[PDB]
Amino acid sequence: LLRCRLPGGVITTKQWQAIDKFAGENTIYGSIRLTNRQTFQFHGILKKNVKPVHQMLHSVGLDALNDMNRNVLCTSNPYESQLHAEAYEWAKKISEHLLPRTEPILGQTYLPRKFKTTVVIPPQNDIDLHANDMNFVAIAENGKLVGFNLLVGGGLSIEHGNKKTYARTASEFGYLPLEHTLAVAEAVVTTQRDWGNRTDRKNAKTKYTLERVGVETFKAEVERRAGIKFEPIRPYEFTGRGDRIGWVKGIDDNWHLTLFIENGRILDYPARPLKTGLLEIAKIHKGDFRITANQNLIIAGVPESEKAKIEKIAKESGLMNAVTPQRENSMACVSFPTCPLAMAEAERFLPSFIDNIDNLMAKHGVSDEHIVMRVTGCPNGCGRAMLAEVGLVGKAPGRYNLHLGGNRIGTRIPRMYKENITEPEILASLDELIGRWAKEREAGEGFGDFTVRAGIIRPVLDPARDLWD
Ligand code: SRM
Ligand code: SF4
Ligand code: NA
Repeated sequence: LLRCRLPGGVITTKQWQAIDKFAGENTIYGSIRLTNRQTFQFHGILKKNVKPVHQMLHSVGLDALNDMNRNVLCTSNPYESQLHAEAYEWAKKISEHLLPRTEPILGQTYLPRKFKTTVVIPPQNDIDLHANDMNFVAIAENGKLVGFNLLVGGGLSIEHGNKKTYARTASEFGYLPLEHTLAVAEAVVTTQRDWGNRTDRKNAKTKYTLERVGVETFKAEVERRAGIKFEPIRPYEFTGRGDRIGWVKGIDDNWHLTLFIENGRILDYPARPLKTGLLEIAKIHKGDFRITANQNLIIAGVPESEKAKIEKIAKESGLMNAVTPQRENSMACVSFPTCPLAMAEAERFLPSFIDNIDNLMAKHGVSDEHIVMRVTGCPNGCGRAMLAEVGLVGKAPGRYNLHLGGNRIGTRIPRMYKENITEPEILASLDELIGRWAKEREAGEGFGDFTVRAGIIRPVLDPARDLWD
């Protein structure tokens, strides 16, 4: 397995052509796997190719640079298209500022655990901020960014039956002018580095450090170290976490074509040459591609005149095959056969599972609707099921824990509803549950909120204390 450092998921067509080639020739699987952290992975690199892979990444200006700072995410397709550039420039700066000097920031012993950061452009939460340690929520005025609201402490990983572990959402620290960004970023990393419990790795994460010392205590140290005082949180709202599948207008005569790629797995399948179609678009595309946090790919900045050009290839290659709004809002992790920590299938199970969910949605007359549904192959939480309305957490081969209760924007953790059950048992529950939502839901009420309001599942109000029954 090889993964790239790709801030904000922006990758050029030239770099793309380089990855399509290597993946095709130098890997067992021969596929490109877009991750939900806006980057790519190769699966099955032969040890002889471990050298040419780094060279290949480098020749195109890429790198794979662990208990370090992971890919810094950034909202991929904002409604106010102009805001992307400075947000993306900031995600890129934070990423570079947090890189190891090989360690004034990381420390010699580095970090207790992996540190995850994001730049969010409301009203979109496609990057799923509550799954991350440090979050920069962009505040704009007159089309220019002016500062960031800082949310710290997100994390989703749990351990089966271990009430000492839990998923936690990020806490609000305050508003910081744009100039204090790197200082604040640096301060959060260092206090976590110092305060973070290093002995027990399962308790090293920031979400744990925050619960032990307290948000306000953590906050004061961040202000002390940063040389600033946080200002009050400035109003921000989210409306969803999905991608804008299809064409959307960008700035000027620019357009963006977000392609839905199931499981982010790019490979040529019989009659659906996804991998070649993307190579073909890469060769004629004026611009970049953007890897979304929903494992999809955006063909960004297509001049209005080139729309038909690109659409012809995407269409012919099966890259624009129509899916239901449900499939578009469902996610799973890689899991088998490559993940060594896998307990239950995820990526290889999602497709057929969703076929089943689509039938249920149809059967209840809600086929134009969607439920944020995610399947994670083990509790480490890579598929982000702990921020979904319906989350399936793998417990053993063919058995998952069923969580319900999250919401569409992902600001609530789903409590466990049923435990260690199989697919036919999972579907029987959802058949009934969807049946009720379809008939009892209020105007525009999501499935998650319904289960909570209808007394179907108690909400998780304070993860550290009431996540576990
Ligand atoms: C590809 C991806 C899932 C996907 O289908 O997209 C992935 C895949 C794996 N993750 Fe992850 N993680 C991915 C996002 C995350 C997320 C979600 C997120 O960040 O948005 C989480 C949950 C949030 C969180 O971090 O709390 C996540 C929590 C973990 C953990 C639990 C860590 C912890 O703090 O307890 C592990 C295992 C570990 O680190 O000990 C892990 C471990 C793994 C490894 C690398 C397995 C391993 O340790 O050997 C998996 C690779 C399997 C494979 O063959 O691909 N992965 N993983 C994501 C790649 C991210 C990236 O490109 O940087
Ligand atoms: S959630 Fe578990 S099975 Fe799935 S990719 Fe992460 S470590 Fe592997
Ligand atoms: Na996808």
